Amino acid sequence: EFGEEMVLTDSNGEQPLSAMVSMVTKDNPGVVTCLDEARHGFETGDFVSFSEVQGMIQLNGCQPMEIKVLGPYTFSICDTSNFSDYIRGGIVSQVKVPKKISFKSLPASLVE
Repeated sequence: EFGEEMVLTDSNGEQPLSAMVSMVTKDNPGVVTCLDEARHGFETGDFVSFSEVQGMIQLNGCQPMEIKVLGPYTFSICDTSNFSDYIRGGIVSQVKVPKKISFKSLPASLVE
């Protein structure tokens, strides 16, 4: 809230990777399924945030959380029961919490 506007563009070139949410399962650990195109780019132990989630609005209104990828399109999170009931929609995006200018083990290096 407003912080989105009042926040540093610290995300340098890196924009959050966003994915289409297929379904979210009200369970703990919570498990959700993403669209085949929903190439999330999320990493196990990575942090993500949600948007446009229906029913499970808690995610929309929740800070980013740690996630664990069960499969390529299936990931698991804290407790969906601590969110709400999933209706439809839902956009999920990874948020690698802001870092000080530093060298972190980058994701599989790009080949060109």
